[PDB]
Amino acid sequence: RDPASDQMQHWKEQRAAQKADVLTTGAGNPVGDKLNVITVGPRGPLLVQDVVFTDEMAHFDRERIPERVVHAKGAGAFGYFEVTHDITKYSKAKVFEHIGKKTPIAVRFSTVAGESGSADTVRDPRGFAVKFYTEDGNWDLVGNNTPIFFIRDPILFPSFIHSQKRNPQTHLKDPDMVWDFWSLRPESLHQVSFLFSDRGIPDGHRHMNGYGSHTFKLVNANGEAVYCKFHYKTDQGIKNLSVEDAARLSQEDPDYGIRDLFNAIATGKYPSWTFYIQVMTFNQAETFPFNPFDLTKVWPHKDYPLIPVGKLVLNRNPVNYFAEVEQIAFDPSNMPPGIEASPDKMLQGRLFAYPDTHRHRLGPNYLHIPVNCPYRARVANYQRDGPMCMQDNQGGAPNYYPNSFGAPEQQPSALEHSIQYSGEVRRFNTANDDNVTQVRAFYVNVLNEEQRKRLCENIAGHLKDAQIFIQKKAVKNFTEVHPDYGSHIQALLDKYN
Amino acid sequence: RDPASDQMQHWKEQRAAQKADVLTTGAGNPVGDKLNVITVGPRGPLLVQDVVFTDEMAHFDRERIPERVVHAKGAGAFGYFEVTHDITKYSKAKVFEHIGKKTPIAVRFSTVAGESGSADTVRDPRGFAVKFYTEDGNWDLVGNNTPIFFIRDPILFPSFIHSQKRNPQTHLKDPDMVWDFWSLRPESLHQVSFLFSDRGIPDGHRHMNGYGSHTFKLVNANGEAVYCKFHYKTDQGIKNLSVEDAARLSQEDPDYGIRDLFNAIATGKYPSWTFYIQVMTFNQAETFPFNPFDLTKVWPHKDYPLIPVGKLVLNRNPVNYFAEVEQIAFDPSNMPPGIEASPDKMLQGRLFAYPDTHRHRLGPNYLHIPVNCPYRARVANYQRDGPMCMQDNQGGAPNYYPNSFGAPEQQPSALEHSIQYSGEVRRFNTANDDNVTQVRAFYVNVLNEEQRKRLCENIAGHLKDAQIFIQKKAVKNFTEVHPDYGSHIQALLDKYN
Amino acid sequence: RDPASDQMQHWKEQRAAQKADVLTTGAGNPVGDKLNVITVGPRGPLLVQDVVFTDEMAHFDRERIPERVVHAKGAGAFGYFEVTHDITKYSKAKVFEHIGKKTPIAVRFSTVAGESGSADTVRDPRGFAVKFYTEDGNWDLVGNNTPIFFIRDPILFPSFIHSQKRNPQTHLKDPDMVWDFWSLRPESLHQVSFLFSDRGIPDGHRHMNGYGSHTFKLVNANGEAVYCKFHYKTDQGIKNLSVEDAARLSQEDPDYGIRDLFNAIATGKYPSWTFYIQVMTFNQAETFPFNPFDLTKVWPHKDYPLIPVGKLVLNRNPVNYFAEVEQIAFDPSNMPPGIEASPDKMLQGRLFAYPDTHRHRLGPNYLHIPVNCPYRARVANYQRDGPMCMQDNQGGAPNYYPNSFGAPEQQPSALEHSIQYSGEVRRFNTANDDNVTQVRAFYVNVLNEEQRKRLCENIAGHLKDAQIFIQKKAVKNFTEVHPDYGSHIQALLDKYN
Amino acid sequence: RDPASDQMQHWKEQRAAQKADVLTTGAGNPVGDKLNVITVGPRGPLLVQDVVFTDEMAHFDRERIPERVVHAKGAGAFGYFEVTHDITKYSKAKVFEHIGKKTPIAVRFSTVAGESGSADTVRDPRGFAVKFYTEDGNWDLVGNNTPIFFIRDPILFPSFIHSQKRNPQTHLKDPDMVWDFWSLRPESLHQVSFLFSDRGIPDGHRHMNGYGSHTFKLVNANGEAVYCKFHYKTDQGIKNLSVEDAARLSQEDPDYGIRDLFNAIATGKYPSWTFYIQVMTFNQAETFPFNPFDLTKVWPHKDYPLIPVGKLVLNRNPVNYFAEVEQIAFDPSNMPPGIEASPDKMLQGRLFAYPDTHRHRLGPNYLHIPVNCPYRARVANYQRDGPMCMQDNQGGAPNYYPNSFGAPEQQPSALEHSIQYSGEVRRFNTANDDNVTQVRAFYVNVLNEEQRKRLCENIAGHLKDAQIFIQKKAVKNFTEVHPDYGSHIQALLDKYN
Ligand code: HEM
Ligand SMILES: [C-]#N
Ligand SMILES: [C-]#N
Ligand SMILES: [C-]#N
Ligand SMILES: [C-]#N
Repeated sequence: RDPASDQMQHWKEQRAAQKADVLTTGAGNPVGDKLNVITVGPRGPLLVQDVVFTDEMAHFDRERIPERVVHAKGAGAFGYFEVTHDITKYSKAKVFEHIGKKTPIAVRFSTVAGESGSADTVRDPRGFAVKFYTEDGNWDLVGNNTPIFFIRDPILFPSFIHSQKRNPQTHLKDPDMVWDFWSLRPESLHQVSFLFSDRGIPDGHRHMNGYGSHTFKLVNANGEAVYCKFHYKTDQGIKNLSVEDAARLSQEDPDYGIRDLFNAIATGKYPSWTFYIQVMTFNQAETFPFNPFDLTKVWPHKDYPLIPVGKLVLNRNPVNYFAEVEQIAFDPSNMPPGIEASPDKMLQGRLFAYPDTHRHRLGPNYLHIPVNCPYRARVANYQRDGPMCMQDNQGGAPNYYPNSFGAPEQQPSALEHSIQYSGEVRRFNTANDDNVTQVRAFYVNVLNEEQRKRLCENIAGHLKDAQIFIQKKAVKNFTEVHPDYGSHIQALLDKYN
Repeated sequence: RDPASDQMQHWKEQRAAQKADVLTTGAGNPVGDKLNVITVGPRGPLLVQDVVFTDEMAHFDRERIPERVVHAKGAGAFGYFEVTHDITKYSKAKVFEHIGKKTPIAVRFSTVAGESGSADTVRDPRGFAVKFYTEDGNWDLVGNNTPIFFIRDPILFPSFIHSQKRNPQTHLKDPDMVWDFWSLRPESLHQVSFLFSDRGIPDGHRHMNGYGSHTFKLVNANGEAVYCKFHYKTDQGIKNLSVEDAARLSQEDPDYGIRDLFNAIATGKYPSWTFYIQVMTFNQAETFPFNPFDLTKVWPHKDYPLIPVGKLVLNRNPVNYFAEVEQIAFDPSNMPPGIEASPDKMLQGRLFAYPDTHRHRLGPNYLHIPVNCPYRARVANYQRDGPMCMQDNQGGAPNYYPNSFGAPEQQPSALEHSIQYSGEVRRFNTANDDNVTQVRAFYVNVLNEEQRKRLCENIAGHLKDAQIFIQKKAVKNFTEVHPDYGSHIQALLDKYN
Repeated sequence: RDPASDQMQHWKEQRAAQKADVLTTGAGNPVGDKLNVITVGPRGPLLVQDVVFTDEMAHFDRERIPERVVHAKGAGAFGYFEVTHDITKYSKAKVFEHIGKKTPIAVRFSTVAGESGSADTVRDPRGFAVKFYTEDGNWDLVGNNTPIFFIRDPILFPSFIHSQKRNPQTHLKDPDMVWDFWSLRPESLHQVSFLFSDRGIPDGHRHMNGYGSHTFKLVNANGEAVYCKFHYKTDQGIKNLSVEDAARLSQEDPDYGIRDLFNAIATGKYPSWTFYIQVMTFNQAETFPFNPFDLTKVWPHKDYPLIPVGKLVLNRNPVNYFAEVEQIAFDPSNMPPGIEASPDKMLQGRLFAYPDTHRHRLGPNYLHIPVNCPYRARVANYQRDGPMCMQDNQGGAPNYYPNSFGAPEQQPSALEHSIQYSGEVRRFNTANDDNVTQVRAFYVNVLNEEQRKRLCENIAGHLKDAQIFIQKKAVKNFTEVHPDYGSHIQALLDKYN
Repeated sequence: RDPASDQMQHWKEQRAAQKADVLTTGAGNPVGDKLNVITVGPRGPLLVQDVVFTDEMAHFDRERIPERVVHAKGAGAFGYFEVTHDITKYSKAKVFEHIGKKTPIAVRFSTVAGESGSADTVRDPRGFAVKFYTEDGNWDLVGNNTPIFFIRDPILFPSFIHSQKRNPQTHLKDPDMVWDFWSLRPESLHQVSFLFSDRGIPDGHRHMNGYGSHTFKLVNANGEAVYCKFHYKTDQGIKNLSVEDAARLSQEDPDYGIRDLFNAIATGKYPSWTFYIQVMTFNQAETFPFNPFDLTKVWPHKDYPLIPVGKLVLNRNPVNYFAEVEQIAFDPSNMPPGIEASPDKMLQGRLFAYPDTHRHRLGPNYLHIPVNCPYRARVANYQRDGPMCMQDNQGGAPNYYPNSFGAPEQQPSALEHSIQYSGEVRRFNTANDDNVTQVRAFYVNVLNEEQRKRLCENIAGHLKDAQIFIQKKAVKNFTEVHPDYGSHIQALLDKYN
């Protein structure tokens, strides 16, 4: 059958004509019989001296680690990134230093709300995280299949996520939670419109785009800086699943995305993406009609054309999912010299969040895990110990900086870019920033009559289950975007009710 | 709508005019604005001094804990156990001390192989664990919806579960794994047959029975003991779901069981099970045709009649699923005086696995979690400290035993019952015990022509995706149970191929 | 004997009449014999059935939790804080609202470098953390027995602590590490001088002062803010131990401080401190001869007189040390309305560090631990789940903000004080800020001749073990503080060598 | 000076020619300035953008792991084991296959009661754990500097340890707890006599002996078995410290043992031990005057002569203490083919506790830690996943046993030795086995008058602080050993009181 199915068969064949290895305990002690336990008499009790049993059972009892708080359901692959164009004028990052340069990458695709045993083919954003193992350390471009997001302030994220998951008492999905939050926070209108459009359910991972979403900052050798947006378009072309097909598949194969990806790579059909960037000078950001750092807004291509950079290619499957995919950790704060963060509140928050959640999910020394190790760089610092320290722990090197004993030294050229900001240090309300303009353009221009029909149907089909006062609020927001938008949805709601 | 859907609504209503509480941090400090972060200027960077943000974010980052290694997907409810008959001549356990006595209980139903985000209506045995909060500590009767199991030795459990879960490399369900194991371990025939019958997909948790499965031991007031089986028949009657219906619902409502149960209880339709026990004297155990402790065998009702004991009633929904259901922990080892283990190898292994995995999943002091607390009993011992020690840690009471300072004392009446055992201390092979006899009785008499047909197309439907050599090995086992069994399955496989 | 020694006797006596409790397992099951394990025959192997054994052993195996990264060895006590003067013109904090108002407090004293099994009477600063359980949440004033510190930038803290602890290879205290860091980092000159003076080794915890050290911000009801310093003078008078005595006691009774404190409280000698604050207006913060936020500087009493506020009284010993002292956690970030942080880089780093380390050392829900619970406030928010969720997890309350269902609301009045900061966002070097002026005043104006002699003797006695080149740089720094300071030390160094 | 002190200087010198390494974050990103944090202006608050700070600070915050519940304070070293004599007639273990065969070993010496920052030179037994990295996996001989122990049943261990540690309320050493336990459990007399003798405080780890203590079982190539005791005498000779000197050193240098070992190895003075065994046939096991599996009994050399086997040599110091020593784990259950446990109840309990405590202290995958990995063996089994899985996690190999795909197979020649038993599975009382005979031989025949005098002074010196009723009971037991033993002690107690 397919490569995925033949996993064990192929493993067996690669062993060809050779006796199996000796079965041992965790401590390497050979096992004489791992099929029966030690008892006193054929029908007597179990003995504690049956260490083979305890050793195995105890490990079995510890196999699970907390799933990701979000994006728990996913798939992974490996490959490389190749520079096809010269953008050193914008960024001095080693990853882009010269055309033709190849850097190893690790990627993980995923949904968002569903837990580990949920279906792939469901409406939801799609995680598209890329780990670049550069000479200047790891660069994690933790993106999604959408250029924007539901909210513009990180302090609402925990709440947004809660509204998207299970009811605290019933443990069931709750449309009142979903829509009460969205209707109360109309800034989500942009991404909500994108979510309920055709692209809400990509036909697998290979048929969707990737985006850094946030506005990032690039710094060149001269210490000059510009802002940018990262884009990685699918070379396999955009392709989506119909509501009917997605539902059928969620039932027939909940792991459609995993299977698809594995089999494609296994058969030589390596998926690739064309990497681009949008650039905006500091002067332009000052004149941009919206907040250039507002995650609910996009940079119009007409005004900010896509500048080609390279290719993203996935040509290697994982050998052990848990070890290579479940344990992989992407930190947006993982940016090498030449790439920095912008003042986007959402990104700013993610700077803290990811490393934090990883220390809990994987452990303090989660960077020691092979797949997370920045193996194309030499990690040298004054960090020591911590649980599960699986390396030399930097031997006997002086553990304090500064020191007169030859220990690692800071590298001045790697110093960050400095800007002067003005205004008081407080909480600035962004609830009232433009929440409808770009959405209108999306509804009218980016979509056609046919697409606007499905959009409204998808939305009404879910919103119909929220209480009436919530439907009204939601529709009020939609109407604000465009009369036809709100009225079409209400018309459908009317029939459901 | 249904009560489940109206969870938030009712909660709101249950707070009439009552003013909303003040939103505070974890440390209880009031929050002035939890809707915007602190930045330097309207479009400046995030500040560390915004502890409101990190306080909330850090917790969000740590919401997840490892799901159960098995039976991860489930539902929970509470109620009580009431004694209707007098079995004090068999067991002195306080929970049975007198007719009419009620003991608070906690229950959790679940599937087995699927992770946290999987569907309820899938072919899989069903967990049915009952926790009795007695005065002699908690009594955990961790049962299933079947009186038997797939294997008879605990050292094969980890391997079995592995074969039921995802392929190590692809992270996909693997039929070669499932059938290679079962075909290699024919003792599984009995429970496999039950699994692939109509009983494999119950119509929710209320329409299935519960069993302790294992043979346990009861001790009366005179010190005499007998072996027993626990049974709890559904008073709502046995009802199953068809393969089509189950498949449909798995997509329409992956949380069918949680919903059904919550709603039944929320509408006053409290589900109940009649509690029975089977009794086998030590003498009868000598003559029983098979190993009375072999978990793949049942005690024929004809020879061992069900003795009514009481009722299990579920009249209360959990208020917070995570705290009351996700965190609940059942240990088969939790048995009060009057109820003891039997030499069943599988039960013996479970005496270790449960609290062991619990110390990992929940933590060292998992018994401190409210839902796991033996609240109807006074916990007094010499155990101290441990992570997250939420209690007075037993104050300044002497922490060693024995002691001359009045600390807790062991009670002679709590001494366990002794059984004489003799023979060699070694691993006795049980792979060759009877694997077909009882199975044949089920295929031939418990099932009719119509059911046998479904059983075979259910098996063949899954087995067909396994390699031919595995198919043949499987059919041979079935042929040994009954020529018709094997030949009917082979016939369906042939057309599938 | 002393009350501490008679702990068990008094406990035994408090139960005079009373029959001893039943010894149970963790789940509350009575134990018949907890003095003998279950074996097959008198000289047979141990059986897994012995859950009594396993249950207890498993908990003993998990008694230990990581000690504090710094300040590991300590002592705790409880009492109250009583307002004696009116400072509402400076702060609106409820803890200060009315003269005579009492607020329960928890306190923990400690050394810094030594691990849990180290001696109390050693040269090292002393921790003096105070937890105020207020109606506006807990307020943690995590101070030391000194008004200043060794460094003025938090990013150097880990290295500093490293240099103060064990050598990474030898696990031995390393004077080369100690002095290389200090000589390379002359900001330490001020605190080093305090450290090696007579107050380096207080005669117990009751004879030392307490300081908030950092500059903090106070806000009154009108929104006006001022900077401040917190001081808590010992009412028992300052009393130190001679180098000779401290050494003898470190051997005779490593737990001198714990014992002293316990007996003092046990015998009615309740220690108290007089609470004061120094105030500096934003206007005065401009003219100050030094950086008012530099932790290596103090505010001269002449220019900023101590203003009396209240009393700190300790009148209750811990009932269980582990539960109330080892598990206690103080977070400088725990500040209620009316009390805020200043731009002191050091304080700013601690804002993150404490809660971070607590989630590791204790666990994600450490605030659930009784002693850490802000029990005089109603914790109401949108944070849920996490390991060891010991409270009702806020039941079924809507878990997302904002919401239309009545869940907790933010109270605007608690908003923080906003200030306009000017300058570029970058790393500003502060290594060269005045490192001697105040140090010289201390040497010349605060101490007398015999005190200067001891200071030098103490410094030289420890410095003499560092390499000559380190001794030179160290002496060069002291000489810059005052020519007679450096020469005196050099003279002593000369003979020890 | 000494090698230990010159640790850093030597490290620097080794790096003679070489630019220092580039200072990086955990992710391997070069750091431009790790001496100043990012703030808004020279006197502004800290920014979240400073991931350099958070990265380092967060790891510092997690440096600590739980100390060993017992034997927390210790020292480690490495070397080898060389077989000098042929004992293959008794055991088939590969570690003994031929004369001259060397196996790498890892050793850790330690005290027992004291925590991490406690002193080395104090009365307490000494841990002498030896890890042998054999081809048949790791063999852990977790010994002590004594052939016997305080108790004979593992269920009293938690309590014993509790009495030896700190009072639960005061957190102080409690002689009432110490002696109440010992006086109530007279079986401790034998080891208490050893502990309070001159060997109670050995001069460093090199001048003490080591013993496996328990009775173990050896099996040869043709399944014949005999019982044995492991002995390893110091080739540096027995050397102890006087009470006065031990007290002084505990103040002058708490890390005395650590320093002694390091410098000794650093200067080429490699400490060695001569390894022997005592052999008792199954028939002699019947004739032995006492229970040969009683931990409080020794095998008289006259009847069971020491049989030379090999040498233990420590020639390598740790490079990183935390990594090689603090994280090292010894499990008595780690026994390769040829060496097995005996029915010694204490040993049977240790079979469980150790792997168990390690899963808590280090982590589920603690065997993956370099110093714990059985590197001279091919670990092949069916164990997968778990926190911090730092290897290939065995790749895509079939994860279930049995299978038809060439995965690891059990090896029939590695089956344990089977013995016949007969008796009730119950708790047999051993509290009344002989508790004085061998102790008398020690007091009378082994010690001379000086030593008995010192022994009594040592006991009384500590015992005098317990309550008289405890003193009397303790003396009664000593009197049961010998009239002179009790009278001499009583005479001293009279004086102290
Ligand atoms: C920027 C530098 C600092 C950092 C990063 C820092 C970090 C820490 C950490 C991580 C702990 C252990 C906390 C626990 O596990 O409970 C600790 C404890 C402590 N620190 Fe700091 N600290 C710093 C500066 C100071 C200063 C300047 C003071 C006093 C004003 C101070 C006083 C204390 C005290 C008293 C404790 C012990 C609390 C207890 O008894 O539980 N620290 N510190
Ligand atoms: C992130 N989701
Ligand atoms: C159990 N499963
Ligand atoms: C804090 N030290
Ligand atoms: C063992 N200690």
